[PDB]
Amino acid sequence: DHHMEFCRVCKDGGELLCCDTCPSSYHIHCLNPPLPEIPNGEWLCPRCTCPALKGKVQKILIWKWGQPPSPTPVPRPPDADPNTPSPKPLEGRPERQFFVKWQGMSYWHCSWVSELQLELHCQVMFRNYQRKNDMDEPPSGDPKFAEMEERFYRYGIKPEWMMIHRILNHSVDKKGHVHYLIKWRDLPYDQASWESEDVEIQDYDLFKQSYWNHRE
Ligand SMILES: [Zn+2]
Ligand SMILES: [Zn+2]
Repeated sequence: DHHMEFCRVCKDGGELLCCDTCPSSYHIHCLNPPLPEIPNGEWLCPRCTCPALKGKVQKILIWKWGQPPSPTPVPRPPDADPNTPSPKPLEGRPERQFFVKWQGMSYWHCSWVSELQLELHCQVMFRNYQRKNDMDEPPSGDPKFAEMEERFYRYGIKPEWMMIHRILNHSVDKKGHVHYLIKWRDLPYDQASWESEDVEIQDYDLFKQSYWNHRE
């Protein structure tokens, strides 16, 4: 009935693989990784199989090129010579990866999402980010420090944004786990966020007892 008559990747027409649960259409050679032939039965396009975000995106911090997926293997043609090598597997390509700050979550919960995810679920924010950033080459900007530098700081996070300034309130789960509302250093109060009792925040215990002394 109604599918794109034109590839969602390159915007050309011709032999198109059409999704079974959305209007999208693709060339088999434009998928990542490419396909050697139109499969049979059900096919779900990369957009319908796209994982869901764990929350609302507040800010795109940095991006990097991710690793290409495993190539698509090509069956040997049925009339092949035993000495003929099997066809080269169909090579994929890198996709952009984005390190994001989540709405209502502290910089402890920053995590990576794909370009396909932002394109689907945060397209306004993402199209704004593309406009302000060179998207061809990513920007470049004590055991525990090396672990924090490696995971958070190198990606554009001030250490202070992950240090406690004040604990403002508490809450108890249905399961009895205590949760604390944390004001973070170098960030306004509207960036305070609920954090688990069990997160390994520097001096966590010292701010907990300071909070309860305030209740006295
Ligand atoms: Zn195409
Ligand atoms: Zn689809």
